[PDB]
Amino acid sequence: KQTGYLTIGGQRYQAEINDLENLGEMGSGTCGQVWKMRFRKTGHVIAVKQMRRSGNKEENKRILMDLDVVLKSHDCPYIVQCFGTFITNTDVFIAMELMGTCAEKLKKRMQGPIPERILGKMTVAIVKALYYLKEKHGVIHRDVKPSNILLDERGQIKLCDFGISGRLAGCAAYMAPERIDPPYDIRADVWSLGISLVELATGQFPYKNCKTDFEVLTKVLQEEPPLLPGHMGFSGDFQSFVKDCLTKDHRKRPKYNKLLEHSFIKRYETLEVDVASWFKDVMAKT
Ligand SMILES: *CCC(=O)N1CCC[C@@H](n2nc(-c3cnc4[nH]ccc4c3)c3c(N)ncnc32)C1
Repeated sequence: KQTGYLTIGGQRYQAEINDLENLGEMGSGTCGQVWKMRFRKTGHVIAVKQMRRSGNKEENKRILMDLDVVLKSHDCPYIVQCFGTFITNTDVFIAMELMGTCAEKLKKRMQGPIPERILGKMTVAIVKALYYLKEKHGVIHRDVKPSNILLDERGQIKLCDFGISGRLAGCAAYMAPERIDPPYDIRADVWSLGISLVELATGQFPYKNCKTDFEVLTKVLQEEPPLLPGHMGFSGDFQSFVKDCLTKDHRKRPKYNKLLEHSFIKRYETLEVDVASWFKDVMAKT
């Protein structure tokens, strides 16, 4: 409702675009251009997305859509938080908390499987964020995948990027069977979450031998659901949870309310996992 303000933590600072120094771009254009910037008044370093008024019409619709969800989700601790906005005659700047890395780049830096104790805390955060979006807003994400799961140096794990979210098409590799072949898609992000967990738990994407998008959709419908390997020491609860996410018939796929009662969730809802120190170790490679 208000622009021209930054609220780092619990402190409000009147701010304009010229009060921030550009520390370079964070390379990708998933939604729009994202800059890493420094608040010269306090020294904090933040992420700012620049939306030009002359930019692509389709791209700007998604950037505003994503901002609409983020502003409404201010009270969800598993969703990324907007720090403020600046509106000029030619651009809109969206300030946001600076996270460390996404789960995709973490897998690339690790060059191998990601431990179960990290994926447990990630599962709890992603399930509760989706559950929050359905219940408090009737919004489904429609694009759950490791590149939209962010982690930071303090160990926080948060969902981001709601540019194609719906209020009741994503990447073909993570699309649920019913999204590919509709009979609805209320339980479709659950399938994407299970595909993402199998990928991070093994370091290998389950459909990695496909050369076109359509071939991936064919293997999703024709093959059995990709299982969690049984000789990597994974606990019975981790295997049981992924099997439930990856039910092929969406009618039999469990609900968010039922998934939040799984023994895999109850375990990591209360366990003390030092994901902050495990993060600093991965970031200190290569
Ligand atoms: C694998 C993750 C990745 O490479 N990303 C693409 C480049 C930018 C990375 N990133 N994006 C944001 C972000 C998300 N949503 C927004 N709405 C308004 C402003 C933003 C910014 C990031 C933040 N906040 N911190 C760290 N990295 C970020 C994702």
